[PDB]
Amino acid sequence: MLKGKKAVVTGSTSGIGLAMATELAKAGADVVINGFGQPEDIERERSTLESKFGVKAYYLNADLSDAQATRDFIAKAAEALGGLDILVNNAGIQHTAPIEEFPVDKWNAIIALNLSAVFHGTAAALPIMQKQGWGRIINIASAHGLVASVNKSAYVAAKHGVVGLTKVTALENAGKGITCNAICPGWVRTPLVEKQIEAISQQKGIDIEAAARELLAEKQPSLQFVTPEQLGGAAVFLSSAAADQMTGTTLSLDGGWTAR
Amino acid sequence: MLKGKKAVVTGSTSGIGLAMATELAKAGADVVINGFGQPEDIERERSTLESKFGVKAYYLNADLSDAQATRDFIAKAAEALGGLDILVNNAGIQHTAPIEEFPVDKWNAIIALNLSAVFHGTAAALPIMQKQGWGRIINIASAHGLVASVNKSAYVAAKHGVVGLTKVTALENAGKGITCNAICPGWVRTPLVEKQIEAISQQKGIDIEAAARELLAEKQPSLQFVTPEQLGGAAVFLSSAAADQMTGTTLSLDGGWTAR
Amino acid sequence: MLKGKKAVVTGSTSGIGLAMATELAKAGADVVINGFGQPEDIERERSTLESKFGVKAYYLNADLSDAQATRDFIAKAAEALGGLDILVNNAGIQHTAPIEEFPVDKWNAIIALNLSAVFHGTAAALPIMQKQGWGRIINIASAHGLVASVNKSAYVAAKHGVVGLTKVTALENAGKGITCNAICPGWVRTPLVEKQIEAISQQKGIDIEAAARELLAEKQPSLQFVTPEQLGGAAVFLSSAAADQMTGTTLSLDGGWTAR
Amino acid sequence: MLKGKKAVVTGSTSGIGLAMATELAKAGADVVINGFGQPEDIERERSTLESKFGVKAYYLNADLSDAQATRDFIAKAAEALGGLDILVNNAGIQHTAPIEEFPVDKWNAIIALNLSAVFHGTAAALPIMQKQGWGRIINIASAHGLVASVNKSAYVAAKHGVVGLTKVTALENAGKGITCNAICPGWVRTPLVEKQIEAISQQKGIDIEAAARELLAEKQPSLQFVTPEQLGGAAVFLSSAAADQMTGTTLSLDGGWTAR
Ligand SMILES: NC(=O)c1ccc[n+]([C@@H]2O[C@H](COP(=O)([O-])OP(=O)(O)OC[C@H]3O[C@@H](n4cnc5c(N)ncnc54)[C@H](O)[C@@H]3O)[C@@H](O)[C@H]2O)c1
Ligand SMILES: NC(=O)c1ccc[n+]([C@@H]2O[C@H](COP(=O)([O-])OP(=O)(O)OC[C@H]3O[C@@H](n4cnc5c(N)ncnc54)[C@H](O)[C@@H]3O)[C@@H](O)[C@H]2O)c1
Ligand SMILES: NC(=O)c1ccc[n+]([C@@H]2O[C@H](COP(=O)([O-])OP(=O)(O)OC[C@H]3O[C@@H](n4cnc5c(N)ncnc54)[C@H](O)[C@@H]3O)[C@@H](O)[C@H]2O)c1
Ligand SMILES: NC(=O)c1ccc[n+]([C@@H]2O[C@H](COP(=O)([O-])OP(=O)(O)OC[C@H]3O[C@@H](n4cnc5c(N)ncnc54)[C@H](O)[C@@H]3O)[C@@H](O)[C@H]2O)c1
Ligand SMILES: [Cl-]
Ligand SMILES: [Cl-]
Ligand SMILES: [Cl-]
Ligand SMILES: [Cl-]
Ligand code: NA
Ligand code: NA
Repeated sequence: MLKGKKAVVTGSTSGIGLAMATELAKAGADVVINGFGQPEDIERERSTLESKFGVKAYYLNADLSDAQATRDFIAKAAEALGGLDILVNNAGIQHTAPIEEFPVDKWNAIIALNLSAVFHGTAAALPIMQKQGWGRIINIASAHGLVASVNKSAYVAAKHGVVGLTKVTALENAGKGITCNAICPGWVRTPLVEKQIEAISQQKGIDIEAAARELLAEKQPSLQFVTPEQLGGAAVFLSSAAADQMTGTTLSLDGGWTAR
Repeated sequence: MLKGKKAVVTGSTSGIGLAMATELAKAGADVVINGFGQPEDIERERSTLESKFGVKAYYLNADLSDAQATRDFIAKAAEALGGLDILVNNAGIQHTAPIEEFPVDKWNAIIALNLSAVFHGTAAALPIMQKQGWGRIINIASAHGLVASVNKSAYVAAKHGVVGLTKVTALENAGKGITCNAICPGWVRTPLVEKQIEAISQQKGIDIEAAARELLAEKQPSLQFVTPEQLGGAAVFLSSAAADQMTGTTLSLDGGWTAR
Repeated sequence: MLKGKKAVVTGSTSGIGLAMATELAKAGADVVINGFGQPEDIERERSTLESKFGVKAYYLNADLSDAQATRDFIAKAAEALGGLDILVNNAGIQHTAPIEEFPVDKWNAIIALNLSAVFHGTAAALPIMQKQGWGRIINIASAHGLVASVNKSAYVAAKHGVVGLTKVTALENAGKGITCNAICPGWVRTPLVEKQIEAISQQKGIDIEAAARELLAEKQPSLQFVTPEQLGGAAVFLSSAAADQMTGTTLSLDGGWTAR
Repeated sequence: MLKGKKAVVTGSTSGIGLAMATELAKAGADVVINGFGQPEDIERERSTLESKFGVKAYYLNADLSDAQATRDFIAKAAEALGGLDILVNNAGIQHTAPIEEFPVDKWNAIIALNLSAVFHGTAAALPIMQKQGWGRIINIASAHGLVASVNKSAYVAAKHGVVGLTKVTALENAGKGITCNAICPGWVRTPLVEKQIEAISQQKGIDIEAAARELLAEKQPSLQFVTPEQLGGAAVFLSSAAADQMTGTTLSLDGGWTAR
């Protein structure tokens, strides 16, 4: 249980980040959520965290592709919470194309959000954690932080970068009561992946669920998606005392992806 | 919670394995323990699991350096428990010397226990798990399954072997409800490590606690030992639903060892 | 021998890149060099390649922190050479500081040059190599593309990114006659490292050569620098037929850094 | 060129080891070959090395699954050569079956040859190299020393073990003029792989060359076999001065296998 803890989850209006926020709230943490979406949906999400789980929840809109906005977001989050114990750097985007066709603006956007925002968020959070002598920074990388696939140059580069940055963060704060680790999921059926399933279905001329099976079979030996709830559970484990000496490392929940 | 589950922990009369057995019993699992020691100590350990935690506990003496004894041990364990849900392949030994001086009998003994017993135990357990469509095989490797140190040829080879074997086990049983992962601890202050601290203290002419600090500083950026209780917690996480799609991978609790 | 081949080496006015250009010229390749420095030194370098080794050499000044300048540089290089067979993405910078103090402009500059320029250069080169059905892209990463050190967040992130990007490039061009690999040096005594030796010497109050020994001892088990000439040799190997099926991987010349 | 050098290649009567011996002889090294086969074929191989390449060649029959025979083989090899500069630990076998069906005798045989012989050969060679202050130990691991496939428990365990042992050897002899590295091939069309192609062809009901294409497509993005000649070239590179500070690491020639 994380009763009293103060958590921030970037990109928590959808997908994995939404489940992270839910699992941290369930465990007793106050939570700042963040990301894009319909205002009515986001306010329902925020108010739900409070009314279900009896914690405080805040939504702070910040486009984390901007460095100063990211650093300002962390300051505003810490002010809202009255502290900052757990930072989950989760927000991310995807774009698929071969390198020689890969849009320069998409490279920049993916590096900005998927890598640089992790740096800027970490930089802003660390002094708060260092002063209190406890912290968790939990970076959501990918199996694509450890291995590659075709047509994902920017994303694989960014996620490999996050895995490196995780190690540095850990080493710089070794022994201080602050850990930093990277959760490296395989496929999780969010909108980020549904777009890729749709693309396969159009390429192959097959129904969406046949396409989902093809997407899994290529990469993920279990032939089952990882769930957002499972990843929330992993984050709660990383936040626990059992993980006090788990730092600078990757926690792969990927159905066997990286085993082969 | 693991209520109803049936667990086997090899080398659980000391050190990490003893804490594993305790944490699994606390979670509600019946437990088979195993290993060498004083009969009075082992029976106190066994009876303690039952009287504290209200589970069934059995001690089965088997020297797991022998293949047939290991396979027979798993059969006897499953018979005692009435099943076998969770196998923790933990028993291990250490011997330090440079390669050209490394005793051939010590190479054989370390390979037999630290690697081959993991194969034989896994082979015996798998058909039981496959029939029921659920299982956890949790191999205790090391940071030395991922990187090396001097004067540990056999041990590093064995532990790298365990990490490879873990991946194969996972892949062969992908999707079946059975996962296999390797917990890779850094330094944990058990008798296996106390011998090495003592050796440093004699080499350097320093007290034992100064030697322990030197042993940590060389390898483990946090400058803190990993605890058996933390590793028990990791095993309980691996045994949980959150880890259903965690398979074929390493879970490093090593204070930053492998980050640098 | 690489007789007839057409090579481009970024950041080849100093250090490792200068030796790369020399070794490729020695092997018979025409070479485009690139980077900052004194005009008289750079023209001596260029004319030396021609007069010693009997190849054609061109200097193209381009600040590769700019995407369009990098893509334009590759076009101009290919025009000068009459082709483009081998691209060595080598230019890089360093800055050391803890994350919470790490200048945002230095993060941006290191990501721009050490990572993004590798993407932009690769993107520009690939269509030329794809049309001819042969190519080598040789990325100069680091041991810090595989592991981390303190106070090098941007650099470690970038170099991990390069290692990921290398894998994608390889996979996208698998079987086409084009390979992409990352050379991952340990310490090499260039100006990039001499600054860090100087910083250690000031911190510890020791002479420069004692500081160099300390810098090695921390990271590099051989206690010897890797040389630019050795790395040139590695590049010539990667460019050879023996390495036709070496692709998507790292070639560590690091004196044992990543073994422990 | 390796003129004057004295090399030993285990399992060099077939496949990769035969090409290793050839490439080392071409470079000017005297060579000891080893392995099973028809006496007339082996003597033709031995005499061919001498008559083509003008070096001395010796065949020493030793079953390297036996520790003492392996240590005695190295002594006899060094006596024949008048030294020992380069040891290539190459001999290996394969057997495919799921873990719960995997013959205990095959596990033992694969561990004995593919792992333990590397230890025993290294142990015997090292004192010779240490006395002269120069050496190369080149271990032939596999992509299966880094990742896994189904039905190869023993082999993957052994090859992961070799990769670990390589690191220890390197670290123990860091700075001494002795390096140790592991060449990690992907598929190479030797008899060891032809058996597996034949098995696929029977399973799928397809001709042998269609089966070979299937075997490649599953694992090896280039869709081309690695050749024994390429691997010989890699060994000659590792034996060169350019590789003086390459130690404790893996050299993957695997057509992209480990990139994804
Ligand atoms: N889905 C998968 O299979 C998978 C696998 C591995 C890793 N990941 C990673 O998990 C993380 C979450 O991905 P997801 O699958 O839940 O995707 P998603 O698209 O469902 O959610 C992305 C979240 O990020 C937010 N967001 C996007 N751009 C933003 C910006 N500029 N600033 C602030 N917030 C922003 C979105 O509004 C949303 O809340 C990403 O880092 C992704 O790379 C996903
Ligand atoms: N202590 C550390 O720092 C550390 C770090 C990483 C991994 N490990 C691993 O953790 C595992 C447990 O080690 P530990 O530190 O608790 O050591 P330990 O010596 O305290 O415990 C070893 C256990 O194995 C048992 N055992 C020994 N030989 C046996 C045999 N032939 N058959 C059956 N049981 C046998 C012992 O009786 C004991 O119960 C080992 O695999 C070790 O390699 C330990
Ligand atoms: N020196 C080491 O120990 C070491 C170790 C591992 C990797 N590396 C890598 O090797 C590569 C070369 O480093 P080095 O040690 O030779 O450093 P160096 O400073 O000697 O050389 C850097 C080169 O890059 C050029 N350069 C710098 N900024 C540039 C820009 N914006 N555009 C174009 N060119 C630019 C410089 O003019 C110079 O030619 C770098 O990528 C570095 O990260 C170095
Ligand atoms: N072929 C591949 O695709 C591939 C890929 C990666 C690694 N490897 C490795 O390359 C090495 C050589 O394999 P190969 O494909 O050339 O196989 P191969 O069967 O063609 O050659 C094996 C060699 O080892 C010898 N040998 C076998 N048992 C022996 C024993 N007990 N003592 C002494 N010598 C013995 C054989 O006589 C033969 O000379 C092996 O270690 C193998 O694991 C092969
Ligand atoms: Cl792919
Ligand atoms: Cl060491
Ligand atoms: Cl460090
Ligand atoms: Cl497989
Ligand atoms: Na892989
Ligand atoms: Na390391």
